[PDB]
Amino acid sequence: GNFGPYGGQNVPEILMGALEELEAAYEGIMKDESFWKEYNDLLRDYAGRPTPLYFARRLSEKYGARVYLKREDLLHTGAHKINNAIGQVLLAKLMGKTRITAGTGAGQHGVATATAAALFGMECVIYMGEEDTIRQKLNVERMKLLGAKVVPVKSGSRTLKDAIDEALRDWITNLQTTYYVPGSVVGPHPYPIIVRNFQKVIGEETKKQIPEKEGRLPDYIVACVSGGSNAAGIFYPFIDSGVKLIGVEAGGEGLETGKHAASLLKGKIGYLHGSKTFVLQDDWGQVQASHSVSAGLDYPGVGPEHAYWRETGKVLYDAVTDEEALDAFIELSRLEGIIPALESSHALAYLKKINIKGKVVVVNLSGRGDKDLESVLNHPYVRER
Amino acid sequence: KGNFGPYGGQNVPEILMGALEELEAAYEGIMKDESFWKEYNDLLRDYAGRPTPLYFARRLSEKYGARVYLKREDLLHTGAHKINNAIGQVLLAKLMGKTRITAGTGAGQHGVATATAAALFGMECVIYMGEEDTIRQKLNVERMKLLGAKVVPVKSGSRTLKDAIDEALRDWITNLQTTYYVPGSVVGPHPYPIIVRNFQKVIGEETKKQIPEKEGRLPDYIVACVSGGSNAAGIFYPFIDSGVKLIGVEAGGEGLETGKHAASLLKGKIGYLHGSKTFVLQDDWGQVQASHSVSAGLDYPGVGPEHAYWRETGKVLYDAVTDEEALDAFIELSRLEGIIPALESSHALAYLKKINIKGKVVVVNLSGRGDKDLESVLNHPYVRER
Ligand SMILES: C=C(/N=C/c1c(COP(=O)(O)O)cnc(C)c1O)C(=O)O
Ligand SMILES: C=C(/N=C/c1c(COP(=O)(O)O)cnc(C)c1O)C(=O)O
Ligand SMILES: [K+]
Ligand SMILES: [K+]
Repeated sequence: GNFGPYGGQNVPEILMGALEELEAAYEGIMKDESFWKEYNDLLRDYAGRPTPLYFARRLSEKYGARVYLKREDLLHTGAHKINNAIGQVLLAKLMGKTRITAGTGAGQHGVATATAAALFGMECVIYMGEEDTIRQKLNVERMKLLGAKVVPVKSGSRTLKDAIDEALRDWITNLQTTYYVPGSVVGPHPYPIIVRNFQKVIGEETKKQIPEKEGRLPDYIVACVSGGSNAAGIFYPFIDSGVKLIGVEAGGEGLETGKHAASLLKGKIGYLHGSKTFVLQDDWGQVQASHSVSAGLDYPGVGPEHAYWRETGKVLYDAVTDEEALDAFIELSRLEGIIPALESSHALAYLKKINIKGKVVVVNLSGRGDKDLESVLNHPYVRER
Repeated sequence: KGNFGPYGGQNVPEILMGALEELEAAYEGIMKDESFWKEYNDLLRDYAGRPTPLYFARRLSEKYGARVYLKREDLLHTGAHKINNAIGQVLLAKLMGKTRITAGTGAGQHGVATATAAALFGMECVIYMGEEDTIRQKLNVERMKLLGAKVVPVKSGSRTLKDAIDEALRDWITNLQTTYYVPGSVVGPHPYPIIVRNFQKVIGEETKKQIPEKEGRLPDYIVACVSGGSNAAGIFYPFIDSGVKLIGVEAGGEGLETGKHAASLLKGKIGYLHGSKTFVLQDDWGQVQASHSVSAGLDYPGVGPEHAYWRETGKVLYDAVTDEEALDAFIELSRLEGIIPALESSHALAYLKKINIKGKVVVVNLSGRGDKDLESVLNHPYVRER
């Protein structure tokens, strides 16, 4: 489970048995034709894969480019999170677990997990930072209808980091019954590999769809990056292909303000939630609070596979600010009639930063923005527009 | 054409006759134009997300001892079947040279679908919506605002869909040079019921190809909710006279005997509404009455004339379920399948309790998703008492 120097299993010893059991069960389903049959049927008819690769004619006109959007917003529940949640809750069911727990920030992982738990008939307890239960209220409502318990977490910065802290405490307290479902590619081995291997369907589809429109590989693929799962999923089949892969982190109020979530660009090597990776830390090794207008990007660490891709130059990383992402959310809504997630708006904002005239650019549209409507319409920057 | 037996026609102020003649001419032109269907079908595929899956609902199948399949129109862009029609009509509007779109909406799904198609095609868009529906369907008001549409709350009459359409039709008549009126359902003067039904019948054409892959035969039942009738017409039309039992489910509101429902086919009388001769809730002096439904998209006093004709000729069977039965089915699908359905669609799902389907293959049109309904449902007194 190492990506260069990053990754590993940096956990309390009591979890080692659970992780060994998960690693064995996962290696088992890796060759299990009936796991993949059932999983792939649900991806097709329940989640709605393959998702289209949409030529965004008006965006393309505005930038002078050929811009395609990989439409993960069209999945069931409205984000790429469902790819991973169905796969892991299916695994949990096959391992004989009876209960699921997870932490969630935008609420999309929580909704995806609650959906799979409902489908597979499992008890489901979702931890969510209290500030996130307010700016992402639509997803609290969906999780309640799906039968999940939602526990607001009032400690720390009351956002995703603190929700994951409490879900991990719950998992340790409940190891007999409970499977912990990470939403991103952060966590102790084998979780980064499991999540990335459920999300790489995105890149696999893209790789097949782009020669049908343009007859070669794209020039660029752009995806937003917090923990990194939607970006790992679309990048992984293109690593070392020569495509320019660009991961976009949350620059928040600005990378020099101290109010951002840009772990690769501004963090230091450290340990978070089981991985050795880049973490926003002070000079005494204390993890710092992140900030982003996007609840899904508001997390102080990043997946170890991305730390490794950055170090080896296989993927390039940069950031855009809260205001740039808000502008891109509004622009896509107005020009293409698609309301993007505020996470994915960071990737769309980056179109203004590359020299793309004449280029074929794929943007991973990781989810839809209905959860973000109240927050965007009330934001002071948008109110000053 | 225009007439489905004695139903339908063009019952409109004379000032609309010229626009309707130009519309029918333009439509007959595109119905043969490969360049139109190439652009349209490309958008249905990549923009809207078709074909939609036909999903085997294993837990619901186990509950009813049946094989229950859901046609997943909830998975379209914007979350309902309305986008099939909105993309096609705004594309036609563009081809006819119009620069502005107008419509009325109740659930707000047709409003959002029309607004997204207007945004895609660079047209001005003005949506009318009854004030009551702007409150119980607030999520869709917010979506339309981000899409760049103007949302006009309508404060007259019963402040729901019938009123909104009245105001959109007034706006159309005031703006006939620039503006294309987009109906959301199969109600209206000819050629609109045929246009709408012909954009929605992709639902049934897909279903007709998908169900042999899953069962090796036609289903025993196809069930869809009906107010205007567009999603039901879309899924039924390719199965007319096939021997499948087709069941349209109207809104029964508080009860077919309470006077508080929207069950036009079951309890209306012949009348004229919004251009069509069809079944309309009215008193015995010919005055249209206010409809009621817990579902904003079913809360309308008329029904499409093709449905009046299918009912009279027996080609489709019609019934109703109550508000409380629809709420129960809303909660049920959410808990059992992890799919939160529109409250409109929940009427069709609730009807699975009303027939004997043991050993039967049943397709239900899952016409939209229910995120717009969450706040209303969670605060409904009957859900609170549960
Ligand atoms: C952390 C969460 N969401 C993350 C997110 C992300 C960023 O997560 P990854 O860096 O793991 O893709 C991107 N797009 C959407 C629509 C998302 O919801 C959550 O739902 O708990
Ligand atoms: C009237 C509206 N909606 C109707 C509706 C209906 C009933 O309309 P038809 O009877 O035209 O399918 C069914 N399902 C969904 C998701 C709907 O939104 C509207 O959005 O304006
Ligand atoms: K981060
Ligand atoms: K009706």
